[PDB]
Amino acid sequence: QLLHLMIHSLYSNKEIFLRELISNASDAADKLRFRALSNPDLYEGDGELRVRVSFDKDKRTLTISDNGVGMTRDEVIDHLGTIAKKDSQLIGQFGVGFYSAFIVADKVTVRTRAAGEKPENGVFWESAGEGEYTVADITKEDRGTEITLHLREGEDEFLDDWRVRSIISKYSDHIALPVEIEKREEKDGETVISWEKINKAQALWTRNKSEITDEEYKEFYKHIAHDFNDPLTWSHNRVEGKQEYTSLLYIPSQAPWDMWNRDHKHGLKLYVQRVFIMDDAEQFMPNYLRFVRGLIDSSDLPLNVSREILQDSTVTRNLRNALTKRVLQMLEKLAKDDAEKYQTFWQQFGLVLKEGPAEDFANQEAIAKLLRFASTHTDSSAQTVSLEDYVSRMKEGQEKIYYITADSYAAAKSSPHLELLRKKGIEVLLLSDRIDEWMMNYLTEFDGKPFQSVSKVDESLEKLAKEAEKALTPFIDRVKALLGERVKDVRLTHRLTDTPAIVSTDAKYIFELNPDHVLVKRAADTEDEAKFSEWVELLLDQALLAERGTLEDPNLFIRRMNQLLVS
Amino acid sequence: QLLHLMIHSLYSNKEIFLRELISNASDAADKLRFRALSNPDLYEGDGELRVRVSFDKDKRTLTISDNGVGMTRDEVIDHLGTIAKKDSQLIGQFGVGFYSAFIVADKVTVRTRAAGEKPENGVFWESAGEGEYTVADITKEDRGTEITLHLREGEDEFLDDWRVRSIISKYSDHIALPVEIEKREEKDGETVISWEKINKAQALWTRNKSEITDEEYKEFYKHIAHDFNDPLTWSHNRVEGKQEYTSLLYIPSQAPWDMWNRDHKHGLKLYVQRVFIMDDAEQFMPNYLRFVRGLIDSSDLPLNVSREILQDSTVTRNLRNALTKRVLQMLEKLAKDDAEKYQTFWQQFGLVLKEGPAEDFANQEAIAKLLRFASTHTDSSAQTVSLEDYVSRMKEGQEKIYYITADSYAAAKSSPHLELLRKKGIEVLLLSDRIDEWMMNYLTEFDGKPFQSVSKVDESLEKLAKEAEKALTPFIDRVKALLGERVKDVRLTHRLTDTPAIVSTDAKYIFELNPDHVLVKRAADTEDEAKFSEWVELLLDQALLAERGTLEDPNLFIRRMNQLLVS
Repeated sequence: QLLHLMIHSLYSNKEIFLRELISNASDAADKLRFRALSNPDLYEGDGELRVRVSFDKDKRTLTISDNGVGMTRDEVIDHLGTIAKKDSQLIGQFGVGFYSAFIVADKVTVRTRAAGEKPENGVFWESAGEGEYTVADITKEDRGTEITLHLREGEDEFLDDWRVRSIISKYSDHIALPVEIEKREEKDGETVISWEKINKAQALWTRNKSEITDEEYKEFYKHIAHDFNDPLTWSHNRVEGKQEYTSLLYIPSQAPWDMWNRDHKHGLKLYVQRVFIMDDAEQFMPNYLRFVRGLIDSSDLPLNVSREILQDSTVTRNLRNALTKRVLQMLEKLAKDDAEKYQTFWQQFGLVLKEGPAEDFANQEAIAKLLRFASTHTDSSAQTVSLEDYVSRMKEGQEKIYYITADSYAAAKSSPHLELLRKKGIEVLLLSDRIDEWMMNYLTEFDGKPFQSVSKVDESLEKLAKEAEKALTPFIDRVKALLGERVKDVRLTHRLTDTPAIVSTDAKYIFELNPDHVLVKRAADTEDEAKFSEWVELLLDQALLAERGTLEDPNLFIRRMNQLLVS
Repeated sequence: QLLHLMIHSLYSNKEIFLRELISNASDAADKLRFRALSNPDLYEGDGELRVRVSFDKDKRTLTISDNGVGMTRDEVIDHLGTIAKKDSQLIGQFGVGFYSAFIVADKVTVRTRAAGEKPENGVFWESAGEGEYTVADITKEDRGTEITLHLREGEDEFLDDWRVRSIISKYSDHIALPVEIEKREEKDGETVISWEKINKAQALWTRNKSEITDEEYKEFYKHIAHDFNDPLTWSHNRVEGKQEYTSLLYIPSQAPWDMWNRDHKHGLKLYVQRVFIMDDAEQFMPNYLRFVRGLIDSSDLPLNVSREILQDSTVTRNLRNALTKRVLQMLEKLAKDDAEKYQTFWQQFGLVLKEGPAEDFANQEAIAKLLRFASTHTDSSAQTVSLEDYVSRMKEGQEKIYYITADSYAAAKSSPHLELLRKKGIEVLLLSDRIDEWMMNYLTEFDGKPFQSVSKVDESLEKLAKEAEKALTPFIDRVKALLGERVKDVRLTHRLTDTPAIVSTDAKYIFELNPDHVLVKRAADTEDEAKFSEWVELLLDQALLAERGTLEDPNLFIRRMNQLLVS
């Protein structure tokens, strides 16, 4: 996680630390304001919660001091000293700030006092970034945390009133916490201090969709999803009545590490009356949409809600399905708006969506519409085509959608099953993904047209000369005598293709041959019993290798083929 | 077990029941005489233990009455009534008798009284063979068992004094228990009863090897091994001194059902001073000889011996290794005497012997000598050849014995590895058995000549023109450019054979080619880059299929080959 944190902790853009810290400042406020309810005293009278930035020209320090929830010693040791010489859940929001901060500064100093704790139990922390941190019990009367930055020789860039104020607003905007800054005017005798907020300060989601710029939207995704790839696109939707909730969903441009662990990240940030209640709550998404990220501010749920109350009760189930559609909404929408970006989304989340048709039955059609496959239309492994792109191609009588389920692209693309339809002028869905085979067990019918796998048949190829069939009946008898009962039967089918023969099965195998193939004719010219049996044995062993990719005596097949070549 | 019990319970030969019953009579005596020691009273004064046969002309019944150990009710119910409407361990000795008896008789009546039990707790048993048996508490003063046979209409054959006496001795001979029979002479007033034994009565193994006929030896194997295939051959050996023990081992002609279970049968019958002590004790064989069957009469072991004392102590370990050699002795011997019968033994026990070289290190050479493989000498899957038969073929400089380890005959026989030596004029051991691969890890060296698998190389083929090698170095470069790094290297070896190319590995793969093959020349004539790559790709994919029997994209390989054929 941190490596591709570092690449842009560079950015070359440096000033990043400030943002990331303000992020921390906010989340701090939240966790505080949350913990408030269960012990209304922790505010200690000081209820105007905020964050004040300051700086000293002579000692050359920048100084971010919030009055959130602060830290217990153990927390300072468990976090800051897990950064010196769960844990990635601290590196989550906090890591970026740390390392980034040490880009601009050469000594960093923390000075906390966790909300509620006695002012003697405050804490102190310092390091020159090296393999060494220094932590000590100290006193700090106020509540919260104070971070101070010994600036590195030659970064006076950050002592410039205008530069800082700028760098502030360039993030302060999308942030719910009042971000003040040091206004000191020195008159002779009265060196007067006051603090001015550069921030509108208002939960961005509680604001109205018109005034919220794309910037505020993107950067807000950063701050809530601990990612700094820009998001793909979002959904800011309010609701009044019984269910009065606001909700704001995003869709990431790039999928996280632990998407393919059974260890989470997922969930949405659940507020109740503009008050944080928990991060990464995962009731409000179906598991086939887990990649959804964002928050939801309900005015209906209990003020003492738990993950138990959520998971069990019913207002959740409703809230879920609603948000679900909201998301499918967002995707269909993005699908038609910026197909460039959706192609991105698909390459980044398809495999998870594909879980959907089995899970959320209700919206099954809508989900299908979102899928994006690859097909014989173009010989690229790229998964561009859609179910409409397919129906839009269909020919008369083509009442089913034809697909194949392999283990990889080249495989499916090589399969003989294809050439029947590739010749007759049809389109074939190439499902060269792991899950696909399971998917189809639920992806039964779309747009009135059912799905039917080439790897079998019924009344699909039942419709899709007879004298060659006649002479084929003497040939058939010759074969049935040649083998007998290693094969359940012998048939002559017109899976035209360029492959001679093929085994099949019902709902040992059934041997099938193609009257129109050169090898079939050059094996029909055979009277010599040696080559007769040799050819036929080759063909059977072949169709086996084609349907199982393994042979009893491989070296034998190899020997036979190599013989008929040189001769 | 019973089905191939029935086939010869037929025999057509009928009279079999009598034998099988007398068998029962003996074993009965034994278990009794054994139980005697731990409670010397059970003899009830009656110490002349025996078995008396009688018969009634008018009621038409034959009547075998032994004074062994009898049966508790529960035993009569658990055994005889497991035969009506462990358990195969009762069907072991007893089943044959039962069913056979009901061949000659139409009602059978048992009448027991288990040794020690009160005469009121005797038991009674009867049936017309059908799905119905009848058992009742009864009184019988004497100890032991009495079996009575209501003879079937038209089998008066068995009421004939001479017929019976004959049928008696035709088994009584090899049996250790005195087999008496009813001598009644009717004088007017004195209808006098006495009993005359038709049996020498003496533990056949305690007798001397000269007087014991082959009959007595074979039939005795029957009686101890509950089998009535004739044995293959045996070993009757006595020992005096510290270890004074007699021992008599056999080797079955046919291997039992449960040879290939992890549920036993094996073990030898351990006597201590001519007194049975336990059947199927398996300390006195190594597990690679478990198919050994027979008994051993020690005069040294404790009179209160357990399987614990046996397995743990040391006199066993000695006794074992001794008997072990005795068995290898017996086999070498049979190997040279009747190669017809040994071929039988091998077909019937080889796979178990083959466990040996890993287990019994001491006799490892001797064991090897016994093995019997199959080799290119003749294209039959039959495993006739031996390690001497091989050395007796060897050519100058051939310092190693060459073998191949496959999954089946045709496989190993098809392998390309062979043709190098098949051409250069050598012999190849075909090990197409499961265990072989494990065996060789211990079967390192024999008769000074080591073993070396064709499936690898060292200084074996290091010894077993250079201008073709030169031009091959331009060709090699062309190939190394064609592929690059899907193969660790490209080489040209002279594994002459008729196979073009082959991958190898050390102690991805290494690609190797045969300058002398037609396909190699017809691929050296190639300038067209399309076929150039097409040929080479084919060759690589081939050698893969040859060394793994599976391909990434099989249908592709198939397509390529089929193309080059028709074109």
